[PDB]
Amino acid sequence: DLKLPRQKVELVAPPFVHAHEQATKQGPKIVEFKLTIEEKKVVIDEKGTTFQAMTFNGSMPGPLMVVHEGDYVETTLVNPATNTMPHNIDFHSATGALGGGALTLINPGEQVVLRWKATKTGVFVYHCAPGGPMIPWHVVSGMNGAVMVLPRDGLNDGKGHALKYDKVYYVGEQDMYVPRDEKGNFKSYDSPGEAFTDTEEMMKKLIPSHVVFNGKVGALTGKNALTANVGENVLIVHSQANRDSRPHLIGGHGDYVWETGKFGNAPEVGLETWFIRGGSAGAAMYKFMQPGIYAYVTHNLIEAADLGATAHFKVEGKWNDDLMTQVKAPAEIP
Amino acid sequence: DLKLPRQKVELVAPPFVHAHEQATKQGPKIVEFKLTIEEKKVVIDEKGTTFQAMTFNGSMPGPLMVVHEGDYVETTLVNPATNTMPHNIDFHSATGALGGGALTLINPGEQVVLRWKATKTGVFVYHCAPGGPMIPWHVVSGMNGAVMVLPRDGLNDGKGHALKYDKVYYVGEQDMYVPRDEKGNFKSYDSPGEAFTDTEEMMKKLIPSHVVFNGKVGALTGKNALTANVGENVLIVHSQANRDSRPHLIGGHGDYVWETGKFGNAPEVGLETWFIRGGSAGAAMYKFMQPGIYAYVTHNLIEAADLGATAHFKVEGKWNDDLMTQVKAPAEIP
Amino acid sequence: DLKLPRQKVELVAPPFVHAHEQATKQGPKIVEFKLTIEEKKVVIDEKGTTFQAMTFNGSMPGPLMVVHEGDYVETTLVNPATNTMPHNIDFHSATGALGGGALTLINPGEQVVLRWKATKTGVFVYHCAPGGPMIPWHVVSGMNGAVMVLPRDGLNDGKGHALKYDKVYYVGEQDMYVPRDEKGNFKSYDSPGEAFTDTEEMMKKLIPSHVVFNGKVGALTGKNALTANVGENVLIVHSQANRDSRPHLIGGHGDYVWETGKFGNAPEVGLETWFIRGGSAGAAMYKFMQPGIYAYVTHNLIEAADLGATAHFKVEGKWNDDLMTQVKAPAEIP
Ligand SMILES: OC[C@H]1O[C@@](CO)(O[C@H]2O[C@H](CO)[C@@H](O)[C@H](O)[C@H]2O)[C@@H](O)[C@@H]1O
Ligand SMILES: OC[C@H]1O[C@@](CO)(O[C@H]2O[C@H](CO)[C@@H](O)[C@H](O)[C@H]2O)[C@@H](O)[C@@H]1O
Ligand SMILES: OC[C@H]1O[C@@](CO)(O[C@H]2O[C@H](CO)[C@@H](O)[C@H](O)[C@H]2O)[C@@H](O)[C@@H]1O
Ligand SMILES: O=N[O-]
Ligand SMILES: O=N[O-]
Ligand SMILES: O=N[O-]
Ligand SMILES: O=N[O-]
Ligand SMILES: O=N[O-]
Ligand SMILES: O=N[O-]
Ligand SMILES: [Cu+2]
Ligand SMILES: [Cu+2]
Ligand SMILES: [Cu+2]
Ligand SMILES: [Cu+2]
Ligand SMILES: [Cu+2]
Ligand SMILES: [Cu+2]
Repeated sequence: DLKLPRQKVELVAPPFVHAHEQATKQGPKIVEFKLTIEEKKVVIDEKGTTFQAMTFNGSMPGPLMVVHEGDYVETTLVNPATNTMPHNIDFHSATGALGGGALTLINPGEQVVLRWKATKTGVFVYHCAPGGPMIPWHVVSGMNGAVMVLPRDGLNDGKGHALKYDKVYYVGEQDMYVPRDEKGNFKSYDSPGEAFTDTEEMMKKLIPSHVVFNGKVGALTGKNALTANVGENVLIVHSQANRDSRPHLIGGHGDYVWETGKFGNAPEVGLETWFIRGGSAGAAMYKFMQPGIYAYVTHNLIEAADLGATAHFKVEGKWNDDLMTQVKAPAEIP
Repeated sequence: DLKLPRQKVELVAPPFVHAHEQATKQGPKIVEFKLTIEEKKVVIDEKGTTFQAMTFNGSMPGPLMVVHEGDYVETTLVNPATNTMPHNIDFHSATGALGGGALTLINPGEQVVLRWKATKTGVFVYHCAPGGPMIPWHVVSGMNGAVMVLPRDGLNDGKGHALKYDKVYYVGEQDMYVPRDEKGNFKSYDSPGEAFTDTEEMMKKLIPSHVVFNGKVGALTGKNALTANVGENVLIVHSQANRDSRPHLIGGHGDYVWETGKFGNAPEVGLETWFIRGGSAGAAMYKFMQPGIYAYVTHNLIEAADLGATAHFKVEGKWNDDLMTQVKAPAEIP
Repeated sequence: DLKLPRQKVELVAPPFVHAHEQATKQGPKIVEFKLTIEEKKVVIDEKGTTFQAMTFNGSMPGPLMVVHEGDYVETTLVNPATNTMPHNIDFHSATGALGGGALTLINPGEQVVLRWKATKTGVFVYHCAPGGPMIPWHVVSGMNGAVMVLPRDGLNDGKGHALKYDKVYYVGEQDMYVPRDEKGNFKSYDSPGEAFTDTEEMMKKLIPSHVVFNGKVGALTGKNALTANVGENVLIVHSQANRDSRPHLIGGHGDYVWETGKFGNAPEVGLETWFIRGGSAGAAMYKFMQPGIYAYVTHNLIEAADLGATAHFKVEGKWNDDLMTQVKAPAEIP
């Protein structure tokens, strides 16, 4: 029935984002994506704690999907026989059928194809939601990502001016609930099913053991620091499918911020810290003015420094002494 | 002194809302309401857990009161002799005397009459606040509701256009603190006074045992699902008198949202999830586009699925395959 | 290199704010501040619980610094030899070097001088951030305050009209983590270092033992209540460097509120309760209409009434019976 051009996208692992246009002269298309679910035991911290993860495409978060307003998003969801549980997908960008969840429940060995029209602009969470108590469990096990639906004219500041990013990163934040044994050590489990009873008991107490970006403590640091140059405008998409977060770029700002994540609303300007409601994605852009290391955190600093929720940027360029200078280096008090 | 027409309102139990006009040609009136406090032991979950509730008019939340800007709200608060505690009422819509609390403290066997002028538009919490540590206790025992103060011209989108709802529902969310015994079972108590010591100890640890809509797990489901038809614009007022919430309509959106709840501010558009600050009411309107079941949740999914905070909508009408379609039903992977 | 006039400021302890202009005819200056770090054991509640505090200038919060857009803020940070730990300072208002933290690490016996240009308007947190797990620890030990960067034309409502406050107060909210012994009593420690292991274990569980304004339960009450008169427009700056808060003026409103705290954005109007994201400052102004006592709280009422987070205003003037009146005093039910 729907006679539009088809375009395939090759998804890439976070924090990177598949190539796309901001402003476009294309009209509506059917944009084709494939997500393959993977249940796997992973390491989540530098001490070697393990975790029974459930993922879209092998990553936490799932990859960022990018389309334009009025596109149709056609997703093939694949649940290989090597998995143990049923799964589905719910897109907060989509209208009807519990976001798609009611049309995409697949057992191991099955796949399904869902199409939805991208009628709402912004960044949006997608997540698994099989039913009942399985809903939180699959989400906090890692089965969540985001989609970005851009205006065809690209982003604007609300005030007729264009807002073009030089690069975009997707930071997915994951609250994790790893039980401890009597000794106080984190437990390991042989299967997601075996982790379930202890994990649910902990979940209901609402305090995570770990809060991480890109699936692990330190994931977005070292060789895998985010990067920029002085003068570059960087868009940072941040999602949290279950729990609030308060992003902050240490040493920078949010020049233009859509904390509720929806481009029909003008961005706020000049923020220190913004707020991502659990169950949402938001976005912030910043033009870097100074070189050096930045930390990108949730500004519950206990979560940031002690539970895992810190990324770094390494920024190249020339130091600006007008903006900041060390007038007198540390010295003995006179 | 005040020579205005008087109008009585017959309050109705949530989630329903007493009949009212949006835009009105009436001028200011004295609008008369009566609230009768009821302390009662209630069942809060499907397992039969009991709870020492304290309520306005017998319900959690208390009923929604609806007036227009510049009306005078005259409330008779009644504390029958069958109750055990003093109570009062604080309206966040009102100016002075701790919202009215300092003028409405009544012992069992007493009533009081308070009038306040509705100078601020929006949805607002009202709650009991007797003094000191009793304040949180009475609120988290159920003594809270909301009032809506509409502009005389009805609602608008900020952008000169009218926003008329076909129906309004009031979802009051309640964080509850039910202690457990050594065995791990929820405790039952013979009186609110007897529940107090254990309940306060738990309260101070800040983690609820239950988070419910309309006073009980599953209250707004089954026969008591909320309803709509495709094409209907529904306003959802959400309050939380003590703790944050993040509402989300699964399969829908917030087309126009006042998350801080105040109509002097333009609504935001096209939200996935919004945020109700503890101690406030907010409001979201959505025009339904697809039939079927929706879930309305707080998008801490642990709270939603495991602690009680899920409502349903059942929506009638014609499925829209342009907006969403199952291109290929579940099938074996090729 | 920088040839501008220099102006010294004498900082004053919170909740008060050093004298400053709103609108100004001055051009950019170098504004000179000195902060001297003090580690000290303090009493935090009316029961005599003690706490190993770490402070800027001896207070929790640190003092409010006020400048105008385009000023250069030159801070001498002093860490006397009587302290035990290294410290630094990070300004969320500043651009580069982790907000200044990477240029201001000083051992006991040292001082440092940092200058930053005030390119972003609003209220902003400043805090210590030595590195790693020390970051949260120093912040939740009290090492945080705020700076306000005003437009040179003063504040406006977004809608070309000026917003002039008659007085400003700074309310700094502190989440504190005091461990308990087996008996259930709060522990006391001989040094910050000795408090660290128990305090970190508690911190990671994310639930504070105390949430206070101005460093202690009841600090902003009694003789130290905030004050106003009917007709006065009061600006309330609220900061929280680590954890969310939801301010509310009981019996009043936020007439104009910048909850994200940044003056490049128009204020919202007529709020009941607003939201301060952990890691930020916000500001609300209210013109008092009624005399009497008000409470200023976070509207998690458990935190407010039971954990410490209540201030009072005592307001002088004439009661307005049009806005509110007790129509019938408490009486026996007919
Ligand atoms: O940034 C969105 C915000 O900007 C306004 C103008 O104040 O509208 C701009 O953005 C719309 C969505 O991209 C465009 O359709 C419109 O043409 C453009 O002016 C606001 O209406 C909107 O909330
Ligand atoms: O929706 C409120 C928002 O709309 C504006 C226009 O942008 O004002 C409209 O709403 C006011 C309150 O109902 C009316 O008094 C006004 O006439 C109407 O234009 C904004 O000023 C306001 O924040
Ligand atoms: O209150 C800030 C808000 O107001 C607007 C006008 O709607 O701009 C005013 O404030 C700016 C910052 O102080 C001034 O530069 C400007 O001249 C004045 O109109 C908005 O643009 C801004 O977001
Ligand atoms: O799943 N390991 O690459
Ligand atoms: O800005 N530091 O958390
Ligand atoms: O109070 N029972 O209907
Ligand atoms: O949209 N589901 O939580
Ligand atoms: O430090 N005592 O004043
Ligand atoms: O308005 N009282 O919390
Ligand atoms: Cu799943
Ligand atoms: Cu969801
Ligand atoms: Cu009561
Ligand atoms: Cu209140
Ligand atoms: Cu320090
Ligand atoms: Cu910070």
